[PDB]
Amino acid sequence: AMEPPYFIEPLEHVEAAIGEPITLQCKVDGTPEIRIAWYKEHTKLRSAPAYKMQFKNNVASLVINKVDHSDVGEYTCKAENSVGAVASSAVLVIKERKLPPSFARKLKDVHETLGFPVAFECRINGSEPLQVSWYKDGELLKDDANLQTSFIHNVATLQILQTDQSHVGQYNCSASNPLGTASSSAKLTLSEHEVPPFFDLKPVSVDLALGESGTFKCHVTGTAPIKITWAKDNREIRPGGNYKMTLVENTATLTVLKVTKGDAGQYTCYASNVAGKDSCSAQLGVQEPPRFIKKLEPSRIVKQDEHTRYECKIGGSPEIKVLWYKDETEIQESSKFRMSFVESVAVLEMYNLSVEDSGDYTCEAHNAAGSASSSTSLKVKEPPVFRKKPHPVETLKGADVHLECELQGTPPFQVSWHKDKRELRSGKKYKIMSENFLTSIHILNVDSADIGEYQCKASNDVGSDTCVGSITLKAPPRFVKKLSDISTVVGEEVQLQATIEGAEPISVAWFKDKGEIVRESDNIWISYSENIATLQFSRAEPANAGKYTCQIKNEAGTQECFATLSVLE
Repeated sequence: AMEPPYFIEPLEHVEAAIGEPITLQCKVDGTPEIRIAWYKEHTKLRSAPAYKMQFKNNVASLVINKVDHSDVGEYTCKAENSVGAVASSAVLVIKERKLPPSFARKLKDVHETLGFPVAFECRINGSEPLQVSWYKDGELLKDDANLQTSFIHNVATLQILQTDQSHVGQYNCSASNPLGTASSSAKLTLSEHEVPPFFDLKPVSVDLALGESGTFKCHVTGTAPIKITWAKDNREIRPGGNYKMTLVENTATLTVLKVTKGDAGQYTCYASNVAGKDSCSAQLGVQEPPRFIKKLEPSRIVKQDEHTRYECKIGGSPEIKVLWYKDETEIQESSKFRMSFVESVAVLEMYNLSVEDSGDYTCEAHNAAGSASSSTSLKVKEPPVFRKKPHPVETLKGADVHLECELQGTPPFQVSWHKDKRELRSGKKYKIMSENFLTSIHILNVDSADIGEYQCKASNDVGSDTCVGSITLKAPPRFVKKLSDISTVVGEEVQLQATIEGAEPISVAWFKDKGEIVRESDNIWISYSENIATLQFSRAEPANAGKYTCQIKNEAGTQECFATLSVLE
């Protein structure tokens, strides 16, 4: 400060190896903003692919990326600042070296195979002319039809086209230039040609059916002899049973004779020779028709207007199908005939049952090569129902009374008649009868014991009913108030009256001294209303005096009473 640049370290003479990058340099101090230019005196160097020039710290450096004869000569570095300039020159010169032979790495041993080519090889550095000689044992090797050697760009080789037991042994490779000598040896060994086994033809997985036989068929190639063995489901297959194995000229064949259920699975063939092994695998798929695990129950019975759930258990081969057959006719999927197949469960859920849903039912599942069925027998019945309630019977004694009930439902029925908790059997007194839709009993020659209520129970396999019919006794006619006497003044009104009781079909009769009385309206008006009879006289008079007999008269009997009208004059 403040100066023209200057050299701490100037350019110096350099010896560079050809083909490799050199780096020239010098240190320069001085006033800031120093700029260096490089030269071959008679020329300024410009930067480029070949030249890499820098100036970090106070060191300026030219980097020749690869040295060649053109780079030899005189170089100049010229530092400049606004005050002045310095320049230092030195010379780049080639390292003109001369070296004896030398192997880069030992002659590697070779371990190839009889009857096949082999080649030794190594790199050898050193000044040309380099000579190379190969020796097996102590004999020098020469190129003939089978032995070949090269040596170029510093790489020596030794090739044997078809190798031979004779070639086994140690090989020496010695180089030499007029500067000295190098050498490496290595050994040749040869093995026999073995082709590891492989199956050129793989066997096919088949889906066979129970019984019939089939075959797995594969082919192997490789150096004989190839030992073949089989193994179904990872267990060596041995001769004698359902499996038979043959093999002729490398073609193995495993035949399953009578395909049972237990022949399904993985069949693997195993080949083996001195130099390796292989194996291939097929698959026997045995098809099992559907079989009934949990069948339907033979028959069943259900009430009308109900439901029931038939359910089946089916198994076998994959992709199964259930089809229900009501009397051989396919069963649709409705609210009437429900269905669902899920993991072996064939359900038929029937809602709103009735007499229409009777007869037979078959469950039909089928598959790949099978189809068995389970059939059942339904029977939807009608409960007993006493239609009419037999109007009560009111009868007289000694009479037979026929009592009957109206019946409807599903026959046959279980009819019973009871009176006062006693069961009545068709004896002398009772005559019970039970037909298709008809029930009744005959009570003969009715007495007081029979007066009462009769109870009828009908029932079948599903339901039950109680019918009721009564036997009332028909009451005779009786006088609640027998006629009484009367006596009026002539011209005055009279009313002979009695109050009557009994069975309502009643008939009154008016008499007078045995003479059948009429009802002329000069005064006479004969009647009967609301249980009272009146022989009226709107205007009494002589002759209207004497016996008057009233005779009430229904079906259970007759009774009478008289009364004397006395007309006082």
